[PDB]
Amino acid sequence: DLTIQKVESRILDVPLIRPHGFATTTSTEQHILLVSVHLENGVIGYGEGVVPGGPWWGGESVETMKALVDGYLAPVLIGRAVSELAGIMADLERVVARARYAKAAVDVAMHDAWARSLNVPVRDLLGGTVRDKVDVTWALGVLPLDVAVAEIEERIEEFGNRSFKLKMGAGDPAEDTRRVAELAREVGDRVSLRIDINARWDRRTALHYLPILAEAGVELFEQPTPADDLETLREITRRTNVSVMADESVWTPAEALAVVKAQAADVIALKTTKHGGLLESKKIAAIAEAGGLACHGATSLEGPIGTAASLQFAASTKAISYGTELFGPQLLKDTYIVQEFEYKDGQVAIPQGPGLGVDVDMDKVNFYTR
Amino acid sequence: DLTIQKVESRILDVPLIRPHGFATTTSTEQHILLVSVHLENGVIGYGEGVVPGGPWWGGESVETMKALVDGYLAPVLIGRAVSELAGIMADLERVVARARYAKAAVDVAMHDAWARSLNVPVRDLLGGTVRDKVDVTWALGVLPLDVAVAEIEERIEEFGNRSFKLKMGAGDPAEDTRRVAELAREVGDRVSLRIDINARWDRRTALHYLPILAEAGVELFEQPTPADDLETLREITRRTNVSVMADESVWTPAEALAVVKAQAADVIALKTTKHGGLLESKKIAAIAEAGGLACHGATSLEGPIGTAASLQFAASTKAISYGTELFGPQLLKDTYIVQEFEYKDGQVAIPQGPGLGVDVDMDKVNFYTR
Ligand SMILES: [Mg+2]
Ligand SMILES: [Mg+2]
Repeated sequence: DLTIQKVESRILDVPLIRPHGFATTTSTEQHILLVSVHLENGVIGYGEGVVPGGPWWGGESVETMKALVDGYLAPVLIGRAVSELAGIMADLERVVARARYAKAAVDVAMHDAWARSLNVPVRDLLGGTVRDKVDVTWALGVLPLDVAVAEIEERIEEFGNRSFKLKMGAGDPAEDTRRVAELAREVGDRVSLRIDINARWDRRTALHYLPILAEAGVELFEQPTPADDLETLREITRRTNVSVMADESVWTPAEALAVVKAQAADVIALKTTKHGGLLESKKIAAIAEAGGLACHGATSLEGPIGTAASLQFAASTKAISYGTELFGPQLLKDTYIVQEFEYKDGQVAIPQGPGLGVDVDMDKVNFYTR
Repeated sequence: DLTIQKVESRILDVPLIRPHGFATTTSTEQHILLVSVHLENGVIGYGEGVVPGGPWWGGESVETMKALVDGYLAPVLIGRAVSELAGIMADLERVVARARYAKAAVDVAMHDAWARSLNVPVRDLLGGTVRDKVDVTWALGVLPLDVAVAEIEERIEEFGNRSFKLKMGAGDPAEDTRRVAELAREVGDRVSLRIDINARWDRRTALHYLPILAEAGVELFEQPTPADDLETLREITRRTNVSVMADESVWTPAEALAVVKAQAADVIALKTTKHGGLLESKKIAAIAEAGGLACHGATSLEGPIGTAASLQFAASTKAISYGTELFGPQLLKDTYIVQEFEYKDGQVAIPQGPGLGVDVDMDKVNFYTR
């Protein structure tokens, strides 16, 4: 009855309102692998296979995830009750190692299908509610000084964001630094400024310039250097006294443990997609919390479905103690979720209702399908 | 509707079939604090606040737990929806630090009441099911060589336990070692033997006598020394090459992390009661698993309700990778649960049905109620 009859995966290409530039690429649209789990009782659960723009972030892409979901992961679920969630996730490991991003979609789809079948929010399968609204940090892709300052002013006045994250890593380090430092002198008094270089600066470059950003008021350095170099993340804090947030360095529980042991970061960017599901995400939080490391409700620039899965997680996870950056839906020029999220006064309310708390619009899903 | 209207706690004194001897005390009965969460919709949930025999183990007793449950934890629940489980557990921390055994009762009770209202097993609020039966190690309290050998032989034939745990710590260490050493030469071949001294041997004594039990075939040394001394746990494994299981050393996630950093134990005695609830237990499991440490579904000698809770935890947690010792109920002269656990072939099946999958027989509850 609660059996899984079928699992489908659709690649969706949705355009962004503005070009979102990273250290080495620029997105004009997000690619989302919308995965669905179809249960015998007719209910359909949805999950997202999504990374920030492309495989430049970590090696997985919508194409890569569909090949894995379709050809290896999905076939494991078929013929089993969705109420075997934990056991199925464990069996996925036997057919596909790593590939957490692909797995996260299967996990979320199963949670949705199950929570709707039981007629409850997805968070009630994750411990209940701790909060009904979270803070949201607004991230700006790489933008010229004037454009950035302008976008911050607009955001402050229209959405109330009290914190902003500035992506870096494109072009010359000395100029990139100047760009951010200057922007900090014009905004650092009204809001909390953080940066993120997506591991595209080498250790020497980070240790040389980050001090300049620290003096300018930047309060948080997200993954400025390579994911594997935990000693360097620790060293940049030693020399600048400003917190570091690990992102590409932490995908798995084992990697969260490694950061704890290396005292490599004050904060961990927790993303339900990158960790390979809501179950894995709970593990990241447990480890971080035990080592005294704060967790941020981070985003892989998920669409409405993915963002809703992450908000349900934040709603039930006390260890998400450093707000979030779950603004994905806002970056999209259009959606496919029927309902709308409520972003006001620097926050966003948790989606009330069964499943993720938001339903898909099959017309728009079909419209944006590749 | 899901509103917690009332929370009650009763001390239950249930007789044991045989006296259970520990390192410094001998129990003729087990004390259990039965906590019930009463919801608006009329559904009631139960959880056990229980320690092995008494306060000698860790400072908490049925009396201490009742004082805290009735006078501090309970008031926090009243007027709130049980669907706020996680947030309620966080707020308990504001009025009572530590006291994990007392808190575990509140956590299990809410999960029971909550799962019943949604008409699902408790495991369904913890990820679903990975297994439906678990191995069971049978523990023998302190007993003369003959009485011990006899029991093991008997259990093997009647219930088929394939592993046995021998309690130590009473009287002379040398004699104690000889006692176990000899029992090993008579049974060690057929089954897996483990010991537990409940932290009642000092470092020097453990390092001196444990090699003898190692040479005699004992495969696991459970907490033979003080909870605080992790380096000693590490050192006994270094000199004997036999795995250690941390029990009194690990109650909280931070303590589990400390054991990981100290490489102090190969296995962690995971008890839903000692950890302060099902939520906390999940955390223990996540940290252990990330560090490669195995988890044993251990027991605080809970009654049928507690054991059911721990069985639901084991059904949903792949991290429980070293069997369990959830034989608690079998030690009681009688029970207050209507149904009965299915023991056979050295295992026990996970109870099916809503809540803990086991209903309390109020008539028997009232009969053993102090
Ligand atoms: Mg990042
Ligand atoms: Mg023990």
